[PDB]
Amino acid sequence: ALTNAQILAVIDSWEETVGQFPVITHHVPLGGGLQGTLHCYEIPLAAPYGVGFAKNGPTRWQYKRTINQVVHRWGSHTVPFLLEPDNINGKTCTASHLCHNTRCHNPLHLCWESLDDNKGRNWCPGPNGGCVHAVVCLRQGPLYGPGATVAGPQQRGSHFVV
Amino acid sequence: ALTNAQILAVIDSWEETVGQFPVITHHVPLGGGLQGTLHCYEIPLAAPYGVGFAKNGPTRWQYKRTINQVVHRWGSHTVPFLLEPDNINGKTCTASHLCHNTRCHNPLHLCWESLDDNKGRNWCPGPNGGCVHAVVCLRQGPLYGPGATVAGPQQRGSHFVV
DNA sequence: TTGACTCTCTTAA
DNA sequence: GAGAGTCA
DNA sequence: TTGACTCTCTTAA
DNA sequence: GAGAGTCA
Ligand SMILES: [Mg+2]
Ligand SMILES: [Mg+2]
Ligand SMILES: [Zn+2]
Ligand SMILES: [Zn+2]
Ligand SMILES: [Zn+2]
Ligand SMILES: [Zn+2]
Repeated sequence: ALTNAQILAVIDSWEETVGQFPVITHHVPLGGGLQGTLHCYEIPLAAPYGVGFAKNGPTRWQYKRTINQVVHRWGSHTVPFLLEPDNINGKTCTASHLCHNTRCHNPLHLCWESLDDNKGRNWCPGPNGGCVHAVVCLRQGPLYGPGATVAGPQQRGSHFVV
Repeated sequence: ALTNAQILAVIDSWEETVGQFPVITHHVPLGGGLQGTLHCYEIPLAAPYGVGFAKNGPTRWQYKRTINQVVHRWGSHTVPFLLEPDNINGKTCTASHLCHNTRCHNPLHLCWESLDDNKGRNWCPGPNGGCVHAVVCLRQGPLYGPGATVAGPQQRGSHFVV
């Protein structure tokens, strides 16, 4: 809604409902050959999802609340950050999953940062493998690794230098 | 269609033209506090770009050659890799700039890999900062660093546990 | 055969 | 990663 | 009011 | 990060 008290009330009912999502334990790589344990509060795969929740995409959901007879709606992972600036350096703030588990709505697994910072975590070495993120990663990104490059830098002639 | 010999001729004419693009010397971070030097062969900001080159987008260009009366066209950074597999692990191969300079067409600054591998380089610590890419980075990714997270994981109540 | 424009599409966040 | 509309 | 669906859009590779 | 069309 508009007031601070109204925003807090939305965050509180959101936390309460998400707090009832089935909790799944996920064992994850932390980097440095170590492994950790995360507890994700996962939104159901099909309706009903929970009071105020509806799916707008294969892995997109929205939280809806009627305040003064007028309905307000937000991306499902954005609610915890309603009181924070919605941009940083002219870039939109986005819900970033430290657990890299889209269905998870655990606010302890979420941060609010630019889409670039958000995507970048996919390749982070992890909390025990060299992560330098100021708001630290909970695990090594799923895409961290040597890659699978088909062909590297090369030239046929002698017109170029590195 | 085009024989291997014909493709080689296209790569050679491409190298010849790009070789004449302004060569710009850039001082870049390599990771681990070290600075390096990269020499980029940059396509002009406006027409004419060079023989065979035309702009199809703000920072997208194509290379075109007519052989035996049939017109052939390729993404401008894809020519060096015309004789390589065009997919890997079921993913389309894409032109990845080891120099992170879009206008650059120096083949010694390009590699051929999946879009995920491609993007991930934006956050790499660099060849002197811990890069683990099998086809090593030439520099530290422009987006590597602490990031600028606005708000971290948090909860108002006690419904959650990490 | 070529140059200089036009257009829409792909991926995963 | 987001926005909003259509029905019941 | 609340739920369960539908659509298209943004970003930067 | 891409493929393809128009026009002279
Ligand atoms: Mg994410
Ligand atoms: Mg790139
Ligand atoms: Zn989680
Ligand atoms: Zn990290
Ligand atoms: Zn370059
Ligand atoms: Zn690297």
